[PDB]
Amino acid sequence: PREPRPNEECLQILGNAEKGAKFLSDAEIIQLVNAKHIPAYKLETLMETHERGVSIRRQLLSKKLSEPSSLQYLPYRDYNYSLVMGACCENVIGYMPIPVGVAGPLCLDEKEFQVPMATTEGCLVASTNRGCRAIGLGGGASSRVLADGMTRGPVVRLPRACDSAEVKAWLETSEGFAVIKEAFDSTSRFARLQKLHTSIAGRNLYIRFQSRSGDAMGMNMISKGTEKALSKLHEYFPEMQILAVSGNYCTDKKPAAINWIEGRGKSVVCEAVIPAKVVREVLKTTTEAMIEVNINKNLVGSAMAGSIGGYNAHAANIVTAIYIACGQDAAQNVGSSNCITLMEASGPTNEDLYISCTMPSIEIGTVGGGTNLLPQQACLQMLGVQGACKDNPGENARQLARIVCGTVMAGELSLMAALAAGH
Amino acid sequence: PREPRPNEECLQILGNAEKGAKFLSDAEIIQLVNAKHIPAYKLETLMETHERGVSIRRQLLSKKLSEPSSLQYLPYRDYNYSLVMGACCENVIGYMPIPVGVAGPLCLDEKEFQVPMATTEGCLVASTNRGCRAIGLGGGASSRVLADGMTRGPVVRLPRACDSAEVKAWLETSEGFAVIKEAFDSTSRFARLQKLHTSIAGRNLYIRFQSRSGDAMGMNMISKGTEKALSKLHEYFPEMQILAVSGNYCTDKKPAAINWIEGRGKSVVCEAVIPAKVVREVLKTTTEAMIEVNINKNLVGSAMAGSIGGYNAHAANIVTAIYIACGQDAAQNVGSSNCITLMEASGPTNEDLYISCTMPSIEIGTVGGGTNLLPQQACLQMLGVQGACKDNPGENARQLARIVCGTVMAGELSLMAALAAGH
Amino acid sequence: PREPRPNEECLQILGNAEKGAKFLSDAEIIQLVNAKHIPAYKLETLMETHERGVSIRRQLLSKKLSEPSSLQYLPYRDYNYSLVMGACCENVIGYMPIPVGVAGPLCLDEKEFQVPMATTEGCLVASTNRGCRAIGLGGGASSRVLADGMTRGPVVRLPRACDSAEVKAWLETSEGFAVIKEAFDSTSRFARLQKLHTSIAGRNLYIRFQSRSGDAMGMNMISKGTEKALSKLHEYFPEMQILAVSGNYCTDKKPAAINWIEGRGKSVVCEAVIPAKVVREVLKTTTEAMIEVNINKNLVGSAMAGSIGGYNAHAANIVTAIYIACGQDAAQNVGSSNCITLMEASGPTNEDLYISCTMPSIEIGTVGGGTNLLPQQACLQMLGVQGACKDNPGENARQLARIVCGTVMAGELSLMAALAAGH
Amino acid sequence: PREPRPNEECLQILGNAEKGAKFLSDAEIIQLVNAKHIPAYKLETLMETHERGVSIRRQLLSKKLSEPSSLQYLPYRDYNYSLVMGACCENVIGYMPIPVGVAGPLCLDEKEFQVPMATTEGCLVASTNRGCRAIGLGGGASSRVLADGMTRGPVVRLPRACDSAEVKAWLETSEGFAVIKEAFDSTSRFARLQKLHTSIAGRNLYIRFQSRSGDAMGMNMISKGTEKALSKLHEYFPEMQILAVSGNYCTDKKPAAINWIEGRGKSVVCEAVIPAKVVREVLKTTTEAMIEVNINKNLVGSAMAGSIGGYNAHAANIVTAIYIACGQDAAQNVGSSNCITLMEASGPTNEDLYISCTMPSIEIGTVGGGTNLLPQQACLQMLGVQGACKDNPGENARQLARIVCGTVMAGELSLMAALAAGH
Ligand SMILES: CC(C)c1c(C(=O)Nc2ccccc2)c(-c2ccccc2)c(-c2ccc(F)cc2)n1CC[C@@H](O)C[C@@H](O)CC(=O)O
Ligand SMILES: CC(C)c1c(C(=O)Nc2ccccc2)c(-c2ccccc2)c(-c2ccc(F)cc2)n1CC[C@@H](O)C[C@@H](O)CC(=O)O
Ligand SMILES: CC(C)c1c(C(=O)Nc2ccccc2)c(-c2ccccc2)c(-c2ccc(F)cc2)n1CC[C@@H](O)C[C@@H](O)CC(=O)O
Ligand SMILES: CC(C)c1c(C(=O)Nc2ccccc2)c(-c2ccccc2)c(-c2ccc(F)cc2)n1CC[C@@H](O)C[C@@H](O)CC(=O)O
Repeated sequence: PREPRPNEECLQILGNAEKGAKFLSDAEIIQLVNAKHIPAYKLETLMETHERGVSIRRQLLSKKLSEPSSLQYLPYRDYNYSLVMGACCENVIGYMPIPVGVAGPLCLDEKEFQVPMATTEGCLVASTNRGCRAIGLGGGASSRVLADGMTRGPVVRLPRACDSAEVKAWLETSEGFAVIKEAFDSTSRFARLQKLHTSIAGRNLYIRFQSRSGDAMGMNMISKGTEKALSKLHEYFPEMQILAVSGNYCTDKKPAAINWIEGRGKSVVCEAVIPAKVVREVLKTTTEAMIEVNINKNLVGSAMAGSIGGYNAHAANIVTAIYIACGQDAAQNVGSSNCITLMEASGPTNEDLYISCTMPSIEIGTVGGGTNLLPQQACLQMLGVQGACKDNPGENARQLARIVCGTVMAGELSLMAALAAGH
Repeated sequence: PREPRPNEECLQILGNAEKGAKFLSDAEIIQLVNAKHIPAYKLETLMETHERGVSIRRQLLSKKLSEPSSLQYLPYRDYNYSLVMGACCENVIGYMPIPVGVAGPLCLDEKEFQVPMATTEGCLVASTNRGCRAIGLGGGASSRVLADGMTRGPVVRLPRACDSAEVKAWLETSEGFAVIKEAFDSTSRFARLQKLHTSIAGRNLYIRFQSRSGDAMGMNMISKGTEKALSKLHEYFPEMQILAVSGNYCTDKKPAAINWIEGRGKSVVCEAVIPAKVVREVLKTTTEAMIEVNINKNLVGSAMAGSIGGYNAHAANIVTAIYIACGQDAAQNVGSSNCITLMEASGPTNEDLYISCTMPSIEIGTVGGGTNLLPQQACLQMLGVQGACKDNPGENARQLARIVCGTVMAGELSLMAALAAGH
Repeated sequence: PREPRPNEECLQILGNAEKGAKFLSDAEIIQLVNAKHIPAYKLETLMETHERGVSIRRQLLSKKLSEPSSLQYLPYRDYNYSLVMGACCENVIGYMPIPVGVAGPLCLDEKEFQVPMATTEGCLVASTNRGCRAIGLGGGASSRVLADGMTRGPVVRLPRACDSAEVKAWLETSEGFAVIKEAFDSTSRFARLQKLHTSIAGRNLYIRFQSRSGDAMGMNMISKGTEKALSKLHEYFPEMQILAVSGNYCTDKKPAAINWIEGRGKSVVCEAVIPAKVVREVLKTTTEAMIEVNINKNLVGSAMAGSIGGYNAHAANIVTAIYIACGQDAAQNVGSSNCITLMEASGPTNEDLYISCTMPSIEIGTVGGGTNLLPQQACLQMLGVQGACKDNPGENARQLARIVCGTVMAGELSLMAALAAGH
Repeated sequence: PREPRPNEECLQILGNAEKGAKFLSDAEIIQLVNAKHIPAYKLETLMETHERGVSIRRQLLSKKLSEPSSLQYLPYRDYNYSLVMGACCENVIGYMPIPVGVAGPLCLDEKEFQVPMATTEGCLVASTNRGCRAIGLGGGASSRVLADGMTRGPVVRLPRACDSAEVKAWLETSEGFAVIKEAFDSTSRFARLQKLHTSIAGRNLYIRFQSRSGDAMGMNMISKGTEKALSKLHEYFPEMQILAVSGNYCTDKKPAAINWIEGRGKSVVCEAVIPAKVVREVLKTTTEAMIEVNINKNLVGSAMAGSIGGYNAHAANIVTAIYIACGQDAAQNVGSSNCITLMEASGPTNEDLYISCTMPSIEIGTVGGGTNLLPQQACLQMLGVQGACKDNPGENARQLARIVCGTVMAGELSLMAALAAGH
């Protein structure tokens, strides 16, 4: 065996360029960390490899648990931590595997997709698959991006509500907007300020900056632009106080009517027509029953529950699964699952099922954040939308938004059919 | 090398008890699947091991992709698929690793927790950690479960709105409620029907069944009980038509005022007091600035955005990270992140920061679904709440809800301090 | 002519029992008021008649206007001010005439009503009349009161959120509720506390007391009961601070999801079936067009606008007109107009139009407040619901609520037909 | 006495130019109406005077009532019906007197107003008066109009959601908007189309036209412009179906988040600062208590109730009273009472009370509708805003909106002080 060497030593070895770590033992590193000679947060750099750093962190953590063996089945080895450090997570102690299933082919805008879904919910993928099959037999779905821009809603404060009114008026003129647009756009090549939306509350002024952001989701870029624009605004109104760069007016990761009404990120609509025969044989129901259930659940039931933007069956399921599979920020599902599902009779006999899904606030990107990790990049690649689209910036993010809407629609179709048919 | 054998053969080998798979090659299985002799969804059972089944599925999928090499960095090997089959996912082609960091210790109700957070969002864990530290220096946090029961909101339809009124009246009497409660409770040992909430819309009657469910999240159990109760109800009103077992009146996985006002799952409140000195040194701000930002962002900004239940900074971040780490259904964050954050001055000098978070609709469990997988069980175990609590059923789920609320509060504290301090 | 006498005199005459007012002139009273010898608010008592007091007030006001002749066409004479003083208005300077039309007969629950509507909106009464005619030809409407109780939502505050939780738990037990119910019910013969609804936010506890109130609208009585109950509650928790007797949790005269979901005042549903032929000849449209418009305006359009409880065409018009005619508090229309209108196909051929209106928060009374004035009492009397119903307390208020719902439904029918038919 | 003459006769007299009505008796007219020889709706024209026509209508109505004497105290005589016929009401049977009190002087934007309030709610005027006094002692209030335009939200339908997207895109271009603006503006001199707001839901397109309308409230003018613009739009997309001229997307007379977020009619902010001493002596409270109550009632209590736009104490009371006094459409209070009230500490010592009211959707006019009647014109005249302002069109409506906001603020101040002080 062996025993730890004193603390005063073991820094000699740590320092030595040749005789570095890989000569110390785990217990020795533990001792050095417990003595404050190393900061634990740095263990992945000050250590021969990154995996060993997370190992050390795990051992330290285990010592403080009531059940020391808790981490046994949390996997941490043979994972590329270099892409996570300083980018994606801190105090890393391993990774959480989420099973990934595949729904498809989804026939959307004359193409076919195979949609990865990371879920632990049994039967979700199978239900989505049945919906995909129904749509495919129906002659495919169609989608359109209606609007596109990520937003940031800072709140600033003036000495008096009259001053706030003055600032609002100045922002509404062409000259003031031009100045703010120039300041905002100077911060990046994709920063192209669109029309501003202001709201006063007493001496608080809430300003909603909106802009396209290439293929990135846009939060960092929009925030940077917002900060620069607010500095410029401060130049004209030195009494202005920037209270918060986010005033919950964006609105980011909270339910808000503003996202529903004005949009946030990408606004999409998708539609399909399902023949009567296909509704009978694949969905095991009828068009009339589907419409009845749609009206009395997604419209009237949501209305009685007091829903804003929740006029759908389970869009959040599909959205969350895809988001986790493709490296999106999963909290954003809060806003991104806003959807209204409509079903009607169609065809020369009113026997076919027309269905449409409308999702005004799909917050999504294919560059930056979680999309920088290879496993998530794989799921993006199987869709054909990985990374930046050099020719037509933002095209990959738009395509991913369309696929999200189409998959949500297939899921709606399937779950609605199941509810209408009974058990 | 070798070449595939005919299709008529290769079923002989597949059938043979001794000379089964493990004698066929990958190309041979591919051929059999393409000929419809095997259903692909069954590949994980009709194959020597489960891993090989997912391998076959992956190869089939790769053939249909525009970039055949897309799956290269999607990991699938050395993962226990036995627990996922028939429970958690279908058409499995691997798993998605989510980095797991640790925030803590969180000092909550006189105990210390180490909270796992699965995220790809940089700096989230560090910010939560700073909040945890502030709370810890402040003398710890306190929490209470206020209400507990999962809900299912079926919609039924009567011939006339007068009939719907009759059914509603009958449900409101002690005898009718007793009959329905007996029918509902007969379906499981944890099914204990609480008071019903009805809403009429014309001839549609929406009924919200609520009940505790042990340590499970409860959806399956509540749905089963609801179905039995609806059959019983049909016995008294044979003209009733059960339109959908879910009428969006639960409300499950959609923003709804009903969850905010009546609660869903567990309702929790947490609070702490942060000394002025700690607010200065750890949070790098002052109590007055924190209160100003809290009022003008979480209350007024959310009000101007038209938020229902979104009166907080970023509760969805913390909720989503914990949910993914601990095997919860992540779509449920849609409802579970509803929170209101309040900050006030406190102490003999009004210099200390009182903070409270209130979350009325935390949907959460520690048994069933994603909590059946070992990696997620590890994260549950490091909290001390894994599985069913035999002595006091539901205690582990309640504890997990308390920890969720406390972590959300630490996150609020940190992010609010950052916004108040500026860059 | 004549000239004012000194100020020191003119109080002699004012004081004298025999030689009182009616001997002073208008200018003399004006002088006394301007000298502070009389308070203007008392002019209607310290004056030979009430009309003369309002006359004096009018002259005083006229002197301070930029156009002294402004009041010329504001009528004030031959009106009974005795019933308004100390009850209904202060600083009275006349009355505002609102034209009153009559819609009907409305065939409701096998009876016929003639509904007075006080409006200045052209064509409202005629449109309501056409709707009434359609309903009448359709075999009349049917209605039910589903729930009944006015509410008051005080807010109280505890030292800590844990204390608030304790109070909430205590209110939820049978013993605590019994004590509170006794205290509340002791304050009047109609005060019968129903189940309480609580909501915590940090250390704020919001309590919604609900109760029937006879035939009165109930606000005064409910408030009195609430105050008594809060005193009783304070006895058990001496640290409780009653922050406000109304915490906007009632919710009174503001849009709130709580009124929509839980009800406030009376909850009513009304329905009718309109034969296809009648829809063609009276409404000048078809059933299919009516349903299409109903779905895509009252459901989907309201959903896209982010409406809570506004799933109807113009219920506020009818509600406001009736309320003003019948002496109701017209501000209450804010909550009382919440309505959802549903239309469906019906009959053996799906050719007839089924319509239903559901209004969960009709706040209404037939005693107290504006219902104490004779002109408003006349409008109540032509409906047959004036004053208290001695046999069956609250029956007149319930009947008035039913009539309101039925008239709203007729208005919906007519306006929807007009919109569907085009110009 | 006398007896009715046959029916065949009595039309001779009715017809005769010289020997017309005024020779027939009331019973004779009754007989002619009952025989269908006269339509009752025309009684006010085919009769010597208008008053006599309403008299005849009253007698007819009385015959059909269960209590024939119901109309006795409903006044109808000595009222100018000429201005109501064909403009304001139909089937008129009299008028409803509403007592009118006066609150003021209100010191607003360096001027003084005397605000008429038509109410039957006891103590409302006195409370508003106390608020006015506090504001006056505080150095007056200040207000600003932030935005101004009435809206109409038609809904149109396309064959497919892709077609709806095409129409939306075309409306968003400068050329399409120019064409629509020209068509819309051609219909009146005040019709000046501002930027359009569209929302898709499947194949439904909801278009929100907004425009200033002079001093009129604007509904009729905006509707006319909308119809013309929709015809023009139909020229480019012949497959478009105009489903309804109002799709509840305006949104008119329903609670909707869209009015809160985008505004409707006039958006106003008012503010004042109340010295500490004045808060003590007039309001009988302290600044700290006022702020506490404001936060925990108007913000947190409204949030817990799930309010959109109802973050105030009782703005609907003031709004309704003024609207009824000044001839406004009182149903519009539903949208016009949306308000947020904010209170803060202010001054060199944080002892003074800053208060602000923000009302984004004040729907109001001073021409047309109820403002055409002399009694309502009197109330408009005492404010100085009656009729059209020839120099600066719309200035009178803007001034009236400012006064409404200021009066609401005084009412908030008073009621909040009363709640904070207790009984
Ligand atoms: C798998 C999933 C889509 C599903 C199905 C289904 O379609 N099965 C499927 C599987 C394989 C192939 C084909 C179909 C059934 C489902 C529904 C009806 C009949 C059978 C299954 C349900 C489900 C919905 C509500 C319940 F109460 C219980 C279960 N669920 C769960 C949905 C749930 O998470 C969200 C939802 O509850 C939100 C809401 O409605 O408020
Ligand atoms: C890491 C995270 C909590 C964070 C911090 C922070 O506290 N940094 C931190 C990291 C390590 C240690 C200590 C602190 C800052 C943050 C905030 C202000 C100053 C510095 C960092 C932000 C963030 C918030 C809004 C922005 F526009 C940009 C960034 N964010 C991102 C929050 C975002 O996801 C949700 C939020 O936007 C929702 C909303 O407010 O509407
Ligand atoms: C008289 C009233 C009911 C009416 C009619 C009608 O039915 N006319 C009637 C009169 C006499 C006999 C029979 C019928 C028409 C109406 C509607 C369509 C065609 C003809 C008249 C409208 C009206 C509605 C929206 C407009 F833009 C313009 C006018 N209005 C005004 C309604 C308005 O106040 C509220 C509403 O706008 C709320 C909303 O929809 O958002
Ligand atoms: C007269 C009115 C403004 C008033 C006062 C007041 O200020 N009195 C006044 C009169 C004369 C001079 C000075 C002051 C008191 C009032 C409040 C507290 C103490 C004394 C009176 C109340 C009132 C409010 C809620 C209650 F439960 C009961 C009464 N009310 C009735 C308000 C009510 O309609 C709307 C409100 O309830 C909406 C809400 O809060 O949800």
